Amino acid sequence: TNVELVFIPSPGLSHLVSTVEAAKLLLHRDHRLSITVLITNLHKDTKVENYTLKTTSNPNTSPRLRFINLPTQEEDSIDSQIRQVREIVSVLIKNPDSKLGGLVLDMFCTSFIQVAEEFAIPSYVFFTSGASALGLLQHLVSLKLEHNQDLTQFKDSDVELSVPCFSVPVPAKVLPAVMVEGGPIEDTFMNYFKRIPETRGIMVNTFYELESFAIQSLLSDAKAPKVYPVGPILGFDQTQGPVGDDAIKKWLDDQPENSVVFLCFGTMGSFCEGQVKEIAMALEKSGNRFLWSLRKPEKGRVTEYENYEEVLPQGFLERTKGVGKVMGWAPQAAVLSHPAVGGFVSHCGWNSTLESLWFGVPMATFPLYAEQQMNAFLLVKEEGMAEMITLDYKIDFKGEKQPEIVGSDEIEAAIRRLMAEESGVRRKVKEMQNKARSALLEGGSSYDAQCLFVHDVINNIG
Repeated sequence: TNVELVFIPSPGLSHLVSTVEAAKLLLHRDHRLSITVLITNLHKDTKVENYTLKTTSNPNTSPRLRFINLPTQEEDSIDSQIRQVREIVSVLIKNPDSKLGGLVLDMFCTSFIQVAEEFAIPSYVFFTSGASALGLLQHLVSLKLEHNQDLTQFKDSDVELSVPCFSVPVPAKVLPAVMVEGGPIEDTFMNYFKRIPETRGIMVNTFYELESFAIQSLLSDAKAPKVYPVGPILGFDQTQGPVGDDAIKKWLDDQPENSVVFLCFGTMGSFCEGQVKEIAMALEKSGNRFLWSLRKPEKGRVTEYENYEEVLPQGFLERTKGVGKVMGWAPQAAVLSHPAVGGFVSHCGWNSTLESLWFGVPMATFPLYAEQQMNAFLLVKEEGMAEMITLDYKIDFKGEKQPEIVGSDEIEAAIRRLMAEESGVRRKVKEMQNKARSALLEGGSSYDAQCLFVHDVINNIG
């Protein structure tokens, strides 16, 4: 009666956490389900081993969740992983005590669809960005494979694409860079995403109310697999809240509700120095209270303070001393959960988008890479739930000097609109916050999508 589902996440703690948190929710929906997660180098990364031991030692998480290590072999290619995944699947399938429900693959692990076919088990995808991203990528793939479109024609173009999962035309300049740059990079991502429509179903880390038009579009394509919006899946205990910082919380406690603008871009130092200067000037002109997570600049000075001074306007740190703080790493989810935080200047990565939404904090969009430009366009132009600093900003690597720097006047104006006490954007975020929390409760859309997914997995095995 037991049905076992094998998950294969892509490497990286972020994708692993979102995969395991998703697995935990699925296990709640049917006692017959068990989940096995195949991990790459379990006993090589501490944060991974600690997390997996934390999960399996806690009986608040069921004994129907387990991990199996994929050790990097002395000769390690994809075929080595293919062979190594083949061997584990053959072992699991020999077990008469449980039925193998299939493989659930990350969007970057779709090559393992061949292994599922070989062992005659269904394949599925856990897509960790949103439905609009999923639909846009399938559209670009169909353009290339079914209509002989040269995707490089869209790079920096002014045309607007008619994309079925967006109700408004999509500017070519918000397309993910990897899909319009040609060469090996286009090949790589075409091979990832063209197999997604060949699985038996796609879990998406979104909720129906956020992206209803895209999901209706995706569900209407009789040639595409069923999609299951099972999110928001967040990297913390969504019933208890995230773990924070005492020092930050103490400072935030001293600020009025919704008065602080949080600026965080992963603390990677992605911006060039001239862009940092413009953000700093905009913060000062705005007069707003702020918390700015900024990677320490490597300017060759002795002290950390001096290194920040090298890239900020002269005297910036002294003049803003009483209204804001420039710091390094910050616990993002915990900061957004604080009632003093009223706005979020963000690169619009999907996890950051869901976390801000979850805590009802509106964003101003400063996308940088991957699908962040599209996420910004979704939030600003399709949903009307964010302020725009820029939609099409793009960096190719950390710190790359940009030919078009966003000026302080444009940033200032966006921050003033963001922090205005009454705004349609703010109201729409609050309405979306309630829907995000309701989606995961019994009777919620995402709760039901999780039940339907487990139900379909059990029945698809026959």
